Formats: sequence, C-alpha cells, structure tokens
Amino acid sequence: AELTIEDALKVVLRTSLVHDGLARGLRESAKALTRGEGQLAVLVESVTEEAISKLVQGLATENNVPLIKVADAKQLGEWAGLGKIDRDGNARKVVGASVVVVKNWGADTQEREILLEHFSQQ
RNA sequence: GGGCACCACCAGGAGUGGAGCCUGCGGCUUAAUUUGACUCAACACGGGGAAACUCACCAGGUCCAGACACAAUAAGGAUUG
Ligand SMILES: [Mg+2]
Ligand SMILES: [Mg+2]
Ligand SMILES: [Mg+2]
Ligand SMILES: [Mg+2]
Repeated sequence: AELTIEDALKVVLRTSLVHDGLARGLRESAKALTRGEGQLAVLVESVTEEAISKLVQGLATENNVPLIKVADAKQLGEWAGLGKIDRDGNARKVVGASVVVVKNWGADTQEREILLEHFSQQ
C-alpha cells in the first residue's frame, strides 16, 4: 500500500513543530483562527460534552474554513513528539494533543497541499 | 671577655610628650555604632580620606542567581505576566 492513509496532515504538523509554527491548545488555536496566522485547523473527534469541537467548528466558519477530521488526537501528538528523549525509540508517555492549528507551514507542495485542495473544492 | 648600630649612646640639632585641632586605636555608648591586627615586627595600617555604593553591621523590605537527577500536577493550564 503506497497511498497515504491521511498521512499528509501528520507530516505537516511535524514540520510545523520543527519550525515552531504550531498553535496547540484551544485558546491559541482560536487566536490563530482570528488573525493572519491560523492556516490549517485540527480538531479532536472524541470530545466530552462536544463543546470544544463545536467551538473549533465555529472558528473555522467565522471567515475561512481550514478544518479536518483528526484521528483521536493522541496519535497526532505522538507523531509530533510530546515527550523528551523517550529512551532510544518510541516509548513516549501518551498525551492527548487536544485542538491544534497550523501557522507558517514551512515546507512547500507535496501531498498535504493536494489533500487540502480536496477538502476545499466541493 | 671581644665586637657591631644615631631602629644604641655620646657632641649637638629637630623634636614629640603640654596647648587647640585633625585623624588611628582603646574604653564607654549604641538597634548597629562590620571586621582584621596590639613590644620592636598593632595604633594616617588594611593603599581603610566610609555621605549611599563601598559593606561585611543594625532596622526593615525585595530577589533567586534552588546547576543537574528523579516523580506529583502535565494544557479540564505548569507556572510567567
Ligand atoms: Mg627592627
Ligand atoms: Mg576613620
Ligand atoms: Mg605614617
Ligand atoms: Mg567622605
């Protein structure tokens, strides 16, 4: 299986982390959405009380929609790298990443862009 | 017994010790009147003539500048403002 299984969002996130352009957490994400900063939106599916998700949706709506599904949040966090050192390989203490919004991007083109386009044009 | 030296004395000078005042050091005083050093070899010495700084003392307040290791919160905020 050569085709990516929604692995042109995770990569983007990683890139952002590397270059320091991630609005992780909710307030930060909201802020990003509000001004010329928040370009891609990343909201958790499994949200208790549905409230955070709703908020995120609202934010997305407000001017320009940059949203996507997200696979449980924890996975995303893991991919990003939430934990120092963590032995030789893997073995990171699990953390729920919560709401994330992308600033900067950094890396250009590749499959992420395509995915974004697909999400957009309907 | 024999040497040597105006930090010994002679022969002399200038003196200090008195006077007032500076400044050191005691003693007392004081929250605290920071401390070191008392024969020459402590006492205008600490290059020490302190207005704060210096600064060590006292009365009061501020600050972490608690490197690093390992867990409790680990974003429904750690703590920073
Ligand atoms: Mg002598
Ligand atoms: Mg004096
Ligand atoms: Mg003298
Ligand atoms: Mg003076």
